[PDB]
Amino acid sequence: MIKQRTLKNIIRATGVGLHSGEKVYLTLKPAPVDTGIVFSRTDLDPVVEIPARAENVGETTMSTTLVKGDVKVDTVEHLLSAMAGLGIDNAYVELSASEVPIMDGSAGPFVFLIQSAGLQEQEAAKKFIRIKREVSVEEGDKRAVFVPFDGFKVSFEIDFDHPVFRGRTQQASVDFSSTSFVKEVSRARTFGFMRDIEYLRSQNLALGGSVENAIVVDENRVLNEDGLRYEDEFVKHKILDAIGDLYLLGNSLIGEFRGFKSGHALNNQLLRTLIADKDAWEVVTFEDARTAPISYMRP
Ligand SMILES: C[C@@](CCN1Cc2cc(C#Cc3ccc(CN4CCOCC4)cc3)cn2C1=O)(C(=O)NO)S(C)(=O)=O
Ligand SMILES: [Zn+2]
Repeated sequence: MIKQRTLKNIIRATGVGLHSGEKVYLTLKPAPVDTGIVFSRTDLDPVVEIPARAENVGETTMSTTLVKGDVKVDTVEHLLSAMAGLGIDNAYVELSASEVPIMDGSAGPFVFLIQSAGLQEQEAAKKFIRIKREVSVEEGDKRAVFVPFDGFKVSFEIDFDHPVFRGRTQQASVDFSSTSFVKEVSRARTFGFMRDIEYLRSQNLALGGSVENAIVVDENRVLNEDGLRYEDEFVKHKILDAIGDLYLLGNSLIGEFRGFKSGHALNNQLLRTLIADKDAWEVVTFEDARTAPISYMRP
């Protein structure tokens, strides 16, 4: 059978919150079967546990934030993207502060730390959410859609009227049958525009931000000196963001996501509509790895 996965070993990282600018210790630990991903604020008494689930999403301005009460865990999307892309079902994520560290602004540091520790298959059937019926949400020109698909595929289109964007670099489609999360998406860094970042800075937002954890784009160029990791890094990053947000379902998806200028807010509205639409999805398991439409790397 395809088995639930957790970590083989504890993983530890240090960094800074992109938005808060606070130093944060992150500790990933193994977790039992059917736990899901569960964030823990270890700086609080008592320690507050927030499942990484759609129902615990609060704020979706410039990040995906989980909330229990007024306890926040901010910027969960890049770490959850890493978790989803390596097929982790169960894990405790301990934070010493309200935000997940930004690291290099990608999921690469997280994928590397997790794969360093190794994955452990557990003696329970991995449960997948299969999309049975198309579900789409829209708000103005933004759109996000789940479509039935025998596999896991993510397509994303951005529309910036800007010298850096103008080309085929504005749409990408990744079929995880064909194409490695780790090699093609995981290293895609977050990005912002100089005028929007100056606005945020004026509001004492973006306190952890720099060219070391973000692609900074002005009116005409990428400001970062050392270049892009990918010709289409920007759209790849939005794909990374979508994978992380989608993982708030709590299970790997057998289905296709298509995003047009979608972000955390619309992704969350998509999850909420999917969840509500019980005819559009079913939970499945695979007795036999060989008949599954998804293959995950060896643990
Ligand atoms: C929502 C987004 C973007 C989210 N972002 C990307 C992002 C970058 C940023 C910044 C900054 C900054 C840069 C330079 C400086 C000058 N000094 C500062 C002091 O140290 C030396 C540099 C100060 C601040 C803030 N910021 C942010 O909110 C995402 O990826 N979600 O997961 S997306 C791509 O739109 O979907
Ligand atoms: Zn992001």
